[PDB]
Amino acid sequence: QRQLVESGGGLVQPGGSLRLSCAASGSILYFNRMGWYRQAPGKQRELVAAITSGDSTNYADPVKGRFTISRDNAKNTVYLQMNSLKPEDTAVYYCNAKEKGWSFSLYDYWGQGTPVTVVKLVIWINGDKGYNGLAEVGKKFEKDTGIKVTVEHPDKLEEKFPQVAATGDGPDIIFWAHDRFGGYAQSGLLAEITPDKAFQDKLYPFTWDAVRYNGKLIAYPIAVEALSLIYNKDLLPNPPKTWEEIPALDKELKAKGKSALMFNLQEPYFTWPLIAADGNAGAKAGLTFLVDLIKNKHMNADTDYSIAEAAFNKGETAMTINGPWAWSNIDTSKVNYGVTVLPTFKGQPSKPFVGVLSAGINAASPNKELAKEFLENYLLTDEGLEAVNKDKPLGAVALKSYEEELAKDPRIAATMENAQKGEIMPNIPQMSAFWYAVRTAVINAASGRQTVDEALKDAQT
Ligand SMILES: OC[C@H]1O[C@H](O[C@H]2[C@H](O)[C@@H](O)[C@@H](O)O[C@@H]2CO)[C@H](O)[C@@H](O)[C@@H]1O
Repeated sequence: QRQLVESGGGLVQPGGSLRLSCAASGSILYFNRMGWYRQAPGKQRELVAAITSGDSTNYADPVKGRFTISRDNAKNTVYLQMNSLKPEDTAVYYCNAKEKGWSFSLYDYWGQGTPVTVVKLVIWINGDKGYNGLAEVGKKFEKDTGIKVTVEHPDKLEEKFPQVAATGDGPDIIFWAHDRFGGYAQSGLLAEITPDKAFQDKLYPFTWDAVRYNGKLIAYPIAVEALSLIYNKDLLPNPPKTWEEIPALDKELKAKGKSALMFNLQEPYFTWPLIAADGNAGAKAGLTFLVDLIKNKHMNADTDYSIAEAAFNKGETAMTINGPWAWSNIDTSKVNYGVTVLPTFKGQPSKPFVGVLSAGINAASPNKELAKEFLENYLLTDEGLEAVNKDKPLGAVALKSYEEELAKDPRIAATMENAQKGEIMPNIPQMSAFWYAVRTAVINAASGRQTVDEALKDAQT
């Protein structure tokens, strides 16, 4: 009897190649047609290619241009060279031979089947974090397993993720502070995390609470973040302990062609500490001072992340407000910088919002157990968090083993000093609408459209 035996089925990266071969126990000269069919999980039989005894090859539109069907009558084998592979190609590939016997009737022959998996582990993390370091962890993952790990940093990913992941494929894992994850959890865009006790015990029990929505773990905690006052020790050795003495320092510094403080005023995360310093009366008091700085021409109206970072790094401003991640770019510049407590306002301290960088698995991903492996056994490790921290600092990492190395850093001490004066963000689904209401309120008052009293009116609604 005639029997078809397929081979060449394995895992590859999108763009890579695979050569399937289907050998028979008889002469291919007797077969009229030979061809390859594919069946993905829970789908119908799909013909990809075929070759007739008359040497004419036909293909399907998806594989056309990428796959070629070859035949070797010596080796009694038909071949499918698959090049420039994609995740859509993934399926169990089957070989097929049709034989017209001496009489009118024919004989269809089939084989065992060969599995072909085109897998890619794609990660979404903000461009202000250590993505090159996260890629080095990803490169160590592909060495030990064989799965490609591409790291992406698209703009507005906090609001691009729920639109793309809901409809399209999106990423396998999403990295963002824990506050945005309650909205993703309510919407049903995140798979429930089920980590073993041994792994759970490696991180601080307080970090696991931040990534918990309605008694379910929705992400893996990476590190604790908190804004701090970064200052040039050469332009300013004894920096301000209070916000109210900055205008005086700016008058002193503008005479020498320098600014006192430049920080991102567009994003409300950076203005919120001053706004929530006293408290309402505390928000009105806090925002009026911020408006007075711009009204007195001390701070520019459209001060964004790029022109504030560049200004501090160039040595044009004496101070700036930024997180752990920002230190690597200052180290690169020739600036003798210092990280310290945020200035006090009306005697009380500025209360920043404490974020917990967390990795959540996308609910609409087929690579859930592969991402768990990556997050647990490779990223959340002493070696994995080191590779990320040396690119761009993570902040006070959630990993228990790092406690001594974090306690040796003068800047992590200033970050924890500000984190204690601040408070952790509630993960609730309303955070998105809240953050939008504060973002608009600050921009309107900064530019000069709405009054400080009318800003809190529209924001409280
Ligand atoms: O600005 C509002 C924005 O603030 C926080 O985002 C931070 C993020 O947590 C940090 O890790 C860093 O990337 O900067 C972001 C601000 O530029 C909140 O997490 C986010 O919800 C909110 O939109």
